[PDB]
Amino acid sequence: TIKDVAKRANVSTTTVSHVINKTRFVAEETRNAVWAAIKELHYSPSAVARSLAVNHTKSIGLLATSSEAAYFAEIIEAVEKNCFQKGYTLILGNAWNNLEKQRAYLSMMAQKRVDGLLVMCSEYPEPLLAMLEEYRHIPMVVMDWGEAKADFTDAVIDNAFEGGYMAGRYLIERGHREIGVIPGPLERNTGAGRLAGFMKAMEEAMIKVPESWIVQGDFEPESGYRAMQQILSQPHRPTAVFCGGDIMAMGALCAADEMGLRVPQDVSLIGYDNVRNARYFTPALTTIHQPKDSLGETAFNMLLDRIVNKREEPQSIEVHPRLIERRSVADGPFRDYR
Amino acid sequence: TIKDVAKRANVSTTTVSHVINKTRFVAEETRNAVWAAIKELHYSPSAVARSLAVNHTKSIGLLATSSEAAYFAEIIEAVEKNCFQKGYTLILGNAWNNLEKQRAYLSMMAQKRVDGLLVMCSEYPEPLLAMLEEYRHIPMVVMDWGEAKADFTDAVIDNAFEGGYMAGRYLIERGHREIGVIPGPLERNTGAGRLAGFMKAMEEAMIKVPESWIVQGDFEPESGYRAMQQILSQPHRPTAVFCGGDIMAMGALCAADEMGLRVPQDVSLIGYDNVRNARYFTPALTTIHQPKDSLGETAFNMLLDRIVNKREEPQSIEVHPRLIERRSVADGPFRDYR
DNA sequence: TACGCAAACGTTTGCGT
DNA sequence: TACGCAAACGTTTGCGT
Ligand code: HPA
Ligand code: HPA
Repeated sequence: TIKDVAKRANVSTTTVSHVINKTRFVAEETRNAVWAAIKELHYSPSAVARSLAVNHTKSIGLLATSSEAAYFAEIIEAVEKNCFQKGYTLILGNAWNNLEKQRAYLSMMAQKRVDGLLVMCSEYPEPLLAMLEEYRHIPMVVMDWGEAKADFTDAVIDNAFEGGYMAGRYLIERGHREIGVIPGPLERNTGAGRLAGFMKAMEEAMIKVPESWIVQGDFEPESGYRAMQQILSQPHRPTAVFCGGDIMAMGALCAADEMGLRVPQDVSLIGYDNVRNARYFTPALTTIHQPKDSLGETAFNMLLDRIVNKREEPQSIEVHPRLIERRSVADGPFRDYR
Repeated sequence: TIKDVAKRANVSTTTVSHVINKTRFVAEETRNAVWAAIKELHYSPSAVARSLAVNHTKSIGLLATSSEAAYFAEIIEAVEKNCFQKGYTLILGNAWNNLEKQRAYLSMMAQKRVDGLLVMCSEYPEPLLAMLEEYRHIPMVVMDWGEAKADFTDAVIDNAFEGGYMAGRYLIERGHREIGVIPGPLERNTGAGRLAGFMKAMEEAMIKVPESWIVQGDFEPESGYRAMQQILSQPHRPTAVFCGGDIMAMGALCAADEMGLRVPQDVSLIGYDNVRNARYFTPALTTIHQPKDSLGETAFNMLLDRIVNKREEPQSIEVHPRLIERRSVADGPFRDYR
C-alpha cells in the first residue's frame, strides 16, 4: 500500500517513507503531495512491515499472574501509562501461576518479538526460573522478588521485610502484646517477606506468637474472612492483628463485624498495601503503603534502558514501603507502661 | 533464521515451514531432523514475518477507559481469558476518556494491524463516534452502550435500565418511600440508564425524588463519600439510597459510618455491579449483579465471528442484570401496609 | 539539490517434479 | 512419493546521481 501512495504522488516509495518518518529532507511540494495521497488513500502504514525491516516491535510484554486484584490492577495501570508515554504497546498476559500457561504466554511473546519483558509471576519455582533463563536473550525485569534470584534480569526490590517490621513495631508502640497474623502465601515475597519482617519486630520485643494466632491467607477477601474468624473464634484472642494484604484485610473486617466485634475497639487491625480504596474501608484502614506506581515506572525504566542503551549487566533498584495511619488501630493495654 | 534451520537439517525452508505448521505431509526422518535443528538452534519462529505473509496478527486490541476500577478490571480479566483460549494476544489500551489519547491508541492499533477491536470508552461524543467510523474496516465490538448507536459495529447490551428499575422496585417492596440516589456520569450508559430505570420504578409508585436527594457520583469511592454525606448532612433525609456503582457505594458506607449512621439500621443502601468483593463490604452489600464475564466472553465471541466467518452485518446481543440480596437493606416504614 | 534503485527483513504457499 | 522453487507480503535505507 505504500506503493499505492507513491504512485498517486508520483514519487518513489523511498520518498514516501522518508516524508512519513522525516528521515531526510523533502521538498515542500513533494511532502504535501505525499500527505495528500496519504490522505485520500486513507493510508495506515503497517507496523508489522516496519518491525520486520527495523527489527523491533516497540511493544512490551507483561507476563503477570492475575489482573483483577487491586494490588495487581494498580501496578499494571501504571505500567500502561509509561508504555503509552514512550510510545510502547502493552501486551498483557496472565499466567495464573500456571507453568503451562506460563510456558505458553512466554513463547507467544518471544514469537511476537516483544522488545522487552515485564515479569510478575508471584511464585518462582525452579522450573519457572529455568524457562525464564531460556529467554535471557529477550531483555526483561522481574518486579516481584525480594532479592535478585538470578543474574540474567533486572529486579526492582520492595523491602517487604522492612515494611513487615514497620507494622509490628507500630503495634508494639501502640500498647499491643497479644497479636495475630494472617500472612499471604509463603511462596511469595509479599507473603514470606512481610511476615518475617514482622516476626523480627516481635522477637526483638520478646513477644511470642502462639501458632494458633497465625493463619495463612491467599490475598483474597475470603481468606481474610476465614482467618479472622478462626482467630477470634477462640478462647483466648489477640488484641491486634497484622493482616498481610489490604484485601484480605477487608475480609477480616467483615467477619469481625459479623461476630459483632468492634474495630478497632474490640480488635485493632493493620493491613498492608495501601490499595486505592483502603481509606474507604470501614473503618479507614491503617496500613503499610507500597509504592505501586514508582514500582511500575521504575521497572519500565530499567527495561527501557537495557533496551535502548543496550545494557547487559543486571541491575536492581530498591523501593520503600511506608506507614499510613488511618483508623483501624487503637492503643493497647501496655501503652501507658512505656 | 528459518533458513538456518533448513540448512542444518538440509532441507528446504518450505519443508521447515510445513513441519512447523503440519501443513502438508513430511517424512518422519525429515520431520525429526527439522525438530532437531530447531532445537539446537533454539529457534523461535517470527510471528511478525508470519503475520506479514498471512495477513493477520492473531492479536486483538482493547481500547478501554481505565483498568484499575473493579468493574473494569473484572471485565478485562475475562476478556484476556478468552483471547488466551483461542490463542489471541491482548493489547490493552486505556484512553482515559481523552480524545487525543483515544485517536492516538486507535492509530497505533490499526498500525499494529490488530485482527479486531474491543471497545470500552464509557462516553461517546460525536467526535469519538466519528473517529471510530474511520476504522469500520477493522472489525470491532462496543461493549458499553445501552442501545446500538451505529451501524458499523457489534454491540453487546446490558439492560442497565431494567437493572435500575429492579433496584427501585426492591426498595419499594421493602417498605421504602423516602429514597435518594447517587447516580454515575449521565454521559454513560451505566450512569444515565440505571438512573432512568430507577426513576421509572418511582413514578410508577408515585414517589417523588426531591432534587436534594439526588447527587451525582463519578463511580469513585470519594464521590460516594461526598454524596452520602451531602444527603445525610440534611434536615430531612431519605431512609434508603440507591447507589449507582458498588465502589461509590463503598464510599457511601464509609461516610454513614463516619457520621455514626447505622447501615442498614439508620439507612438502607442498594448498590449496583456486584463487584467481586461487594460481599465483603461491611455490611455485605445488597446489589444488582452485572454479568461481567458473560459480558466479556460474549463480546469476544461476536468479534471472533465477524473475524472468522467474515460477518459484515452489525449484530447485538443483550445481557441481563439480576438482584442479589445481601445485608445492606432493611424493611421500610411502609412494609406492613401493602 | 532533492530524490530513486534494489536488496533485505523472515515467512508462506501455489506449481512443479 | 515426499519435497523444492521463487515470488510475495509491506517497509526501510545504503549508494548513487
Ligand atoms: O500476590 C499478591 N496478590 C494480591 N495482592 C497482593 N498484594 C501483595 N502481594 C499480592
Ligand atoms: O464507568 C464505570 N466506571 C467504573 N465502574 C463502573 N461500573 C459501571 N459503570 C462503571
